[PDB]
Amino acid sequence: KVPHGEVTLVGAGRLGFRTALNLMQIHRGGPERIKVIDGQKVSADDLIFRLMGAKIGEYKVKFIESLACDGFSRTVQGIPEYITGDNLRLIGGDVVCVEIAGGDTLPITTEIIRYAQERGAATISTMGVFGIGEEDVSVVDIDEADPENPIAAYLQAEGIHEHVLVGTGKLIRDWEPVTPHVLDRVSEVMTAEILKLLRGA
Amino acid sequence: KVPHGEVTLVGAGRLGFRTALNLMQIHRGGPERIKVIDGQKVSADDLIFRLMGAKIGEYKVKFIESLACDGFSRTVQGIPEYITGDNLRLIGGDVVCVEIAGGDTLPITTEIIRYAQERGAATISTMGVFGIGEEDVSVVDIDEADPENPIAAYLQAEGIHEHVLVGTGKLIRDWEPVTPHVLDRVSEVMTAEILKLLRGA
Amino acid sequence: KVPHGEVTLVGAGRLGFRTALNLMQIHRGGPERIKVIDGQKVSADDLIFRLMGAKIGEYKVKFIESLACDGFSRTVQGIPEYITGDNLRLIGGDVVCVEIAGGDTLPITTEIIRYAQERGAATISTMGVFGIGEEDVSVVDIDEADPENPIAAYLQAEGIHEHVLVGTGKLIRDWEPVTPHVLDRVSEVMTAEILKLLRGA
Ligand SMILES: Nc1ncnc2c1ncn2[C@@H]1O[C@H](COP(=O)(O)OP(=O)(O)O)[C@@H](O)[C@H]1O
Repeated sequence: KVPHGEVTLVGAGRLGFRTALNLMQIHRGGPERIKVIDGQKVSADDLIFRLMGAKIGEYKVKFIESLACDGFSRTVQGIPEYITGDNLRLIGGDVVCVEIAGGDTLPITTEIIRYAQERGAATISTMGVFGIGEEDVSVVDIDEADPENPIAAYLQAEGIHEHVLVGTGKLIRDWEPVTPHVLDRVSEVMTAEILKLLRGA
Repeated sequence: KVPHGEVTLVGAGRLGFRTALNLMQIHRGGPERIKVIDGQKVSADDLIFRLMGAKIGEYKVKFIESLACDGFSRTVQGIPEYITGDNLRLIGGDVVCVEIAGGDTLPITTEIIRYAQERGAATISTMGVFGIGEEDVSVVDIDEADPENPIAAYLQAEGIHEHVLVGTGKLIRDWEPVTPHVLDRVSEVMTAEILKLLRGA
Repeated sequence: KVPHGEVTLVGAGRLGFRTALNLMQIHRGGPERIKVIDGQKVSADDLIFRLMGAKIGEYKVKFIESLACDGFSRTVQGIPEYITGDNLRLIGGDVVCVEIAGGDTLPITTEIIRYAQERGAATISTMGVFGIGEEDVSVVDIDEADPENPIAAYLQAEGIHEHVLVGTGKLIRDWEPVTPHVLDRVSEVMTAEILKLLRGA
């Protein structure tokens, strides 16, 4: 009942930072190592980062890493890089969780899922995270996901299997914006499903 | 999916500060301008402000405005005044949200609602925020409210219509105090309701 | 509608610090005095403490007490000791809540309940706080608790009555770790239960 295994978080924006902070606080278990990959820096509009003391201009994943000082008994590594089909070498570990909103990320998300699964990682990603507050956050394997959701339809057409999707099913093309309470709820459910997948071994 | 519209928050105490922080974190939507109006300063008992970096003696609205630096892509204006009949003219914009407490607040709430409706704003306020933690938070138009609630009964007797009320329906006369978990639930629901009224405009 | 009564929190680790912070934030009621008793210092791994500005090496109860400065409307008495049979007289107040961190806590929890009851205090403790996110948190009197849970069975074997238990039912021996969202939910429910037991104080 000690930390075991490695989780890679691809995306450390408003959702991925929340999931990083949830995973870093797990005790009596959880991952022994967390890798967080994103090449973006803290901007004025990253209020959740700034309220925790991040400075404008800092890489988001360096701010995160800094919360794990010398005596921390799990390792947290911030990798300040944007993932393209050619730096997939940074993808490995036991669970790979991709958290970037929108449809502009789906080709890379699909490349990361394939690369991770062929190295034996379990994979998880989102199916829409928009919403004003009380929207149901649901969890589904890709083969049971609703084909009317364009993210599930695309991953199905790309032949993805054995892949967990989490979210509200509301997308950038729906009316709702992105709100902090919905991202807290998605991050809490993401964290639970990551732990279930880390139990796998 | 960009910020649009103006919301005025009257009251920036334990509840209104949480609503302001929720709206300031909305992406891909939410208001373009937030005006927060309260005369009071941070005191030692305002622990939620102190835990987020506020200094005792700072006006509550100046602390909130200070989170919106020059690069922030919405405008947040802190007005360090209590609303009275003399400066009702500070109330403007598309949605006015009243979250005040302390002494006799129903008469000025009624005045703010009458004036904001004259100016064409949509209006929302609270119908009791007391509770020890798991009390249901409900949302009603005033003329559909549960007639046992004494805030709705007062505003109905003052001829208020077309007004949204959110709360637990526990009030100062009930035995329960004000707890932080109930305030977070109230502020999440108020935020979602504000977004619905901003759309409607 | 002012603070009244005394709550003693035995344990100020990841769960007891959240319960202290909830009780410290209550407005228009709650306890007038909170006695927090723990002998432990903040370590690198106490991220929730460090994120709120605690320094490594500080006593957890003294960091907590430092939030209740001279202007604060309640007193917090941070007692930097562990409870043993030799210093049970430190337990006092109207409500005593045991949330002791580290495991192996049931013999001393039984002693604390017997002595608190002699003093006329109401008592509450946990029945398992492990969980990955959405586990039901339940509240039960010890004579109605399920004796298949080993904590309930032990305390029933030690002849404990008139004592509330709160938790998820998942223990150190189940697979699930301790996650921050489950500790938030357990502390929110414990805070509500403490305020019900405080009624009349
Ligand atoms: N007429 C008014 N105009 C603006 N703000 C007001 C007025 N009357 C009260 N308030 C503000 O309402 C806020 C209530 O905050 P608080 O006491 O923390 O209670 P709550 O937890 O209900 O929000 C205070 O900051 C107070 O200054």
